Amino acid sequence: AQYNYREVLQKSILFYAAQRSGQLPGNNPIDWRDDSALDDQGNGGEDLTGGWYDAGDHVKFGLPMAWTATTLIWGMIDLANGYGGDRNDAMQSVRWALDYFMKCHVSDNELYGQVGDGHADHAYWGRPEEMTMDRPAWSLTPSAPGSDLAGETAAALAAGSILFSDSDASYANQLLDHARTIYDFAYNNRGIYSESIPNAADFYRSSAYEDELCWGALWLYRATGEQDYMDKANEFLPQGRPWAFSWDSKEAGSLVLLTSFGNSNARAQLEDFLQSWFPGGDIHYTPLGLAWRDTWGSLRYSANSAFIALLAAEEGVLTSQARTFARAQLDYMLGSTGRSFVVGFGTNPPLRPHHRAASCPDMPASCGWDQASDPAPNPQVLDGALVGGPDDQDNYNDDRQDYISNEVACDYNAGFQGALAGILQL
Ligand SMILES: [Ca+2]
Ligand code: NA
Ligand code: NA
Ligand code: NA
Ligand code: NA
Repeated sequence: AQYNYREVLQKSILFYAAQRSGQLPGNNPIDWRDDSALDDQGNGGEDLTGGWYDAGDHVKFGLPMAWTATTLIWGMIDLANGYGGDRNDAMQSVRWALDYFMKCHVSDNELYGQVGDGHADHAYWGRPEEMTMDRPAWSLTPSAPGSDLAGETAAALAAGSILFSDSDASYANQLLDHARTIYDFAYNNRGIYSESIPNAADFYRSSAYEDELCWGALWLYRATGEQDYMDKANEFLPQGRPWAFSWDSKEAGSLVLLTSFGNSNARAQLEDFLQSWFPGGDIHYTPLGLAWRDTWGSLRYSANSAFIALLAAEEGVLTSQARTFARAQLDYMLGSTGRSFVVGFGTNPPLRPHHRAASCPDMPASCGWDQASDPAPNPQVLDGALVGGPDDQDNYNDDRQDYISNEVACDYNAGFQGALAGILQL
């Protein structure tokens, strides 16, 4: 069959609308979401309202949030024609994240990286609008560094400066000023953010920061044209084959950007990465054709590689085969097995994604832990969300408490949305 990729793209943007924290705008399209977490603030009282909730919880996790933003923005820049008439909506969508990063950047060398204690947050089940627990905020500073989180945040802001150049130059300038300063913080104060924010080490443990130092430098090079950023990127070049592209590992993305700038080693590395993911490579294929990387977030890992493949094909890298692979993977997510893995879309979509707000009945009814375990479909449809997905033999359970199957997250949708745009321009 053929799929309505544009409808999915539009729903993905609505997923991000459903993840908004803070004071929502009057044109909020999600009728079951309202103002929430209005007291989010730093240890000096600084306003930290806004941003996206990470997943089915209410924590603001800076590393996946920033990677999501960078990745979304990359598609809006380089796959603009595919976005087409939805591009402006997509731009306004990601502004929510960018605004929040700028608030997090309270001073030159202090960057808030988390709002919410993941344990306390996950102990609650209910609407974000009705939270009453303490929501601690943790920052990165020279004595508690995080080159990974800071480098990714810098990348997002630099990518944003490119995206917004033409339509909102004053905003783009603000974004780039913060990007430069945040990147200097990341480069000058080396460390793993989840050692500095220990709460995060239970949820988004960072494996390494040098890949964010390369990625952020590449984005700043793209945003400024200043050679010093290429020189910095060259200090941190990807080594070997990336395991995947994700919130944790930036190497495959850096390979695409490096290839775009004429780096020959990177282009060969990118070819070697892609061929492993194509059929008959080193990546496991399920019997129904999903390129399956890991137990957790299998659809996300495939979508992320589909996005890389589409962008690589724009550089003339394994062009046709890359596009064939991307389409096959997207088609698995949308319906090729006979059901959709995108909430609110297609044939037999997931009805019970693991998401607190979606699980709740309409206001003014109470919502609590009984809503986590109810076998009924979620009362609210989390349109657009890509679920965790199946195991290595295509088995999947639409159970709200099967975390492996039915997790939803900002990062799960980020490559996915761009890959939809990329397919739309073929
Ligand atoms: Ca990393
Ligand atoms: Na708009
Ligand atoms: Na250590
Ligand atoms: Na490596
Ligand atoms: Na093989």
